[PDB]
This record gives sequence, structure tokens and C-alpha cells, in this order.
Amino acid sequence: LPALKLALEYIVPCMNKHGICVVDDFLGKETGQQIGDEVRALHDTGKFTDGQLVSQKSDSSKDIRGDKITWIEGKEPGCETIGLLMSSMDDLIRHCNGKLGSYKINGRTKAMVACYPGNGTGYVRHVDNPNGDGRCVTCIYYLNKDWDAKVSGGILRIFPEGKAQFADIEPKFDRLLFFWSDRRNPHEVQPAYATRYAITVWYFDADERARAKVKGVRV
Ligand SMILES: O=C(O)CNC(=O)c1nc(Cl)c2ccccc2c1O
Ligand SMILES: [Fe+2]
Repeated sequence: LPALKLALEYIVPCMNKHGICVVDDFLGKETGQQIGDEVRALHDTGKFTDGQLVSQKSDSSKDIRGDKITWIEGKEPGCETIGLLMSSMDDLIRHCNGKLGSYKINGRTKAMVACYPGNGTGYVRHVDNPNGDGRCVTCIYYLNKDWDAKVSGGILRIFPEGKAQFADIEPKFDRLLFFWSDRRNPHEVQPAYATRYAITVWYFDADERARAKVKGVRV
């Protein structure tokens, strides 16, 4: 699918109606697998953090850690298919622009690659941007070949604002997800019992980000 046709016929309508949009088979199997390989090489070569401190015990070799992260710009050696993913997200957003709510998207973060290590940890209920920091759209790409949540857990559960209620989204290979980053979409990651990778970029609305700057920037 040309990025523009996906954007106009699918992303924009779904985002405006539901605030959440799932695109399956985004990049296809060859590119998805190449991204998988890049992320696994990052993991195998020690490029992730040790993971979010989940249980701090006053004895510390028994601390439990959860999601590990690394920030990727997309031009690093061995990360160029991740770079390519990021470009493809950006092209999708560029084709939506002016049509997602009333936002005008003018920038994004680096990619945050996350690895839930498969030790029963997940991620607590949260809103990505609860305090007006500029981020308007969360974009997540999942990496996980043959993921079965009934065995491996790791479902993303989102609670669209005032609804009875939730949507359960499997972290499926080659699935791309968008959702509004603000309090409209509280969400959580259920415990994962197998290694679970995802790559997230957040897009900034120009007006929100400009006044967030207000609330060394000193001349
Ligand atoms: O991975 C998923 O399906 C959903 N993940 C998250 O919502 C998520 N959100 C945030 Cl804000 C962080 C923030 C830091 C590290 C990992 C995160 C994460 O997995
Ligand atoms: Fe989140």
C-alpha cells in the first residue's frame, strides 16, 4: 500500500473516529525480519539498559528488572532498517498531516526500542503524555514472530477515554499501531513470558510543543 492511500483511506478516518489505529503487515516479512535481526543484535551486544527496576529488595541480586530500552536515531551502524522503519512512519504521518485532529505535526523523538525480557514483567497503567509535553501521537511497531498471547502474555491493553472499555492488542510481527498520546488513551502492558520487542516513536504537535518550551534556554 502506498503510504498516502493507507493514510487517507485508513489511518486518518480510524484515528479521528477511534483515537487508535492498527495496521497489519506494514513493511512485509523480509523487512520486518531484518528489523528483528537488528534489534536482536542490539540486545545481544549489550546496547539495551538492564531494565526498569520493578522490585527493589534490600538484598539486590534479587532485584527484579523489567523493560529494557535503547534510543535509536536510525543512522547508526546496524540500525539502518530501523532507520528505514522510522522513515516509513514519518512518510505516513507526513501524508496525514493537517488531518489528524487539528494538530500540526512538526517533529518526532528518536526511536525507543523496548525489550520486555520474558520474566513476567510488564508496564503499569499510564498515559504517555499526561502533562502537555508536546507529544500528540504514539506510533509503535512490533517485532514478534508468531507471538501467541495466550501462551506468552504481553498484550497491550488500552482504555479509550470514558469507555466501558478496553482494547487488547497483541504485539504481533509487522503490526504498526497509532494512538493519541494524551489522557484519551491510558494503557498498559500485561506480563510478558517471552522476549517481546517493540519500537516506539512519538510525534509532536507544533503548538503544544512550542508552549511546553515555556512551561540554558537562557541568553
Ligand atoms: O509496548 C507496548 O505495547 C506498550 N508500551 C508502552 O506503552 C510503553 N510506554 C512508555 Cl511511556 C514507556 C516508557 C519507557 C519505557 C517503555 C515504555 C513502554 O513500553
Ligand atoms: Fe505507553
